[PDB]
Amino acid sequence: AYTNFDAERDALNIETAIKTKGVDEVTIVNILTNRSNEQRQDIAFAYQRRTKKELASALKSALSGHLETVILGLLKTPAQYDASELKASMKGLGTDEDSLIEIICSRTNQELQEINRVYKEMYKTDLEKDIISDTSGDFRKLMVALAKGRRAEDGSVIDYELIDQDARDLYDAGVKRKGTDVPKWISIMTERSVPHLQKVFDRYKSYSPYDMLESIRKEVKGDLENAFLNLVQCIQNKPLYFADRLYDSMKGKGTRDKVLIRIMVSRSEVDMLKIRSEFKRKYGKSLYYYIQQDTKGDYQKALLYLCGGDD
Ligand SMILES: [Ca+2]
Ligand SMILES: [Ca+2]
Ligand SMILES: [Ca+2]
Ligand SMILES: [Ca+2]
Ligand SMILES: [Ca+2]
Repeated sequence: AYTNFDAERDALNIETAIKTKGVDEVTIVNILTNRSNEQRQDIAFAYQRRTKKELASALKSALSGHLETVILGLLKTPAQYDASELKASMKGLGTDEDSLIEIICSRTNQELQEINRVYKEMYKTDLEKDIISDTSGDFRKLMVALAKGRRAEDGSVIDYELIDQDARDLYDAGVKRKGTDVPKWISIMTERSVPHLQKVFDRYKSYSPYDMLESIRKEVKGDLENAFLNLVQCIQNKPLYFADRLYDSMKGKGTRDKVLIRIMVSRSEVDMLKIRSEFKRKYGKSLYYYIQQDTKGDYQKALLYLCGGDD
């Protein structure tokens, strides 16, 4: 059991590290990446109590580069972190649609409920209004729909008649016809429960010569296509979705650090064991190994601790 004294000792050691000549990043990492998010909140509270300064602010001053990104993201609650990443994806004249998509397509009803609330508290506007302001067309419709966090909950009964009718409707709305009935697609894929849709997408293969992902690639393009492809992966197998995004983030020249960092920070306490298992099964070497090859120094050490172990 983690006590008040534990948080005070951690805060004391972190202050010690920060004020050490040259900054002791190793201690800061060893501690923070090996505490739960709730413990890090306790630690920040104790830190402020002892120094009269905010821990996030002190660490922003003490750290730099990608390490600073990792540690500052770890210091936020899950909902704060997601809300701030959403805010960042909409900042400026452009939109980081990949990041917007990743978060909105993968978060559950309960996660999105908290994100909607916390985003309103942090930025004083509803998440939905910022999404509307940054997006347009069917991509906007889909994002707004998902961000409500009102998907049907997993039922007690498998609705086989509806599984079949939804599969038919997805087919009739897309591959069977000229053009696409995109509102039908949005309705089915946002409203039905996840286990229901897993079965719908399998039944869909009975009607369509192409599976759901290939059908999306044939029917739609741009941000809308990107969004549906991410959504369907999240529904089918979310740990594998994140394993693939991690792989993509490191596979080539350099690193998409913003994605690597966000996934390691946000999934470390959620489903990191399943992500690792899917990753190792598909890629043959561990997530740990890929992080090792792509990153270096204290930053690498922090990501490896968030990974939690080799496979
Ligand atoms: Ca140093
Ligand atoms: Ca800094
Ligand atoms: Ca923008
Ligand atoms: Ca079509
Ligand atoms: Ca690389």
